[PDB]
Amino acid sequence: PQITLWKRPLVTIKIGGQLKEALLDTGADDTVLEEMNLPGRWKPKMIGGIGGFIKVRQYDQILIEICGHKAIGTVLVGPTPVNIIGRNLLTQIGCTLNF
Amino acid sequence: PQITLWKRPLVTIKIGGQLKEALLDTGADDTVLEEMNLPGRWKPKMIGGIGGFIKVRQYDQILIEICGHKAIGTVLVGPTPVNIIGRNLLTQIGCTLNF
Ligand SMILES: CC[C@H](C)CN(C[C@@H](O)[C@H](Cc1ccccc1)NC(=O)O[C@H]1CO[C@H]2OCC[C@H]21)S(=O)(=O)c1ccc([C@@H](C)O)cc1
Repeated sequence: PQITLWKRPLVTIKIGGQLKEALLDTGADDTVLEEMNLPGRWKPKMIGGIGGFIKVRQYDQILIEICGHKAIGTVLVGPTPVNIIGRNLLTQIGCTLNF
Repeated sequence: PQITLWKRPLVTIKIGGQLKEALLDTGADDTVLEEMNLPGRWKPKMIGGIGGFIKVRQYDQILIEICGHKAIGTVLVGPTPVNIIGRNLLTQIGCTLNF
């Protein structure tokens, strides 16, 4: 698929048995999702952007399906205002920028 | 060009006659550069990111060349963690996501 950028590049993802809308975000190294109560062990982390840092929980080897494309990797969970698919998973679905 | 995402999508930009490095950021509506001197008038603005809101200087109709492609548009200047090129200019250079 080709996604133009006139509007936010939001897509449906599937994670932890839930469907959600998330940004395909080339500016994010890693993936950050809204607060959700996933099972398993996690590690605390702090991640920073415009405005400062938020506290998140780092979960490893999480399965996530992005527009029907399967991926597995680290997902950070916390009080982000938007679900953010970062490069750690975008590479796994073969996503490129083109101009 | 086609840019893969196993590394940060950093490119050279020219703005105000000066070269800088910036991140192509599909998760950003707007283009935000770290503190710099730019000619012309500006307006105070607020913008929100993952960690809260910051005060920026809004420069409108600014010439900026991104990886050899010209844009003219709004550039916000303020305490962003890194220089980001957002959708307002990515659309101008014809950038799409593809997978
Ligand atoms: C430092 C480089 C970037 C700033 C990094 N960010 C990605 C970036 O796309 C964010 C996404 C975003 C965030 C909040 C609300 C909308 C969109 N957009 C953003 O701040 O855009 C500004 C400018 O335009 C406006 O529209 C949207 C907001 C305004 S991040 O989220 O802070 C981030 C930090 C660390 C990690 C670790 C896990 O890797 C992962 C992500």
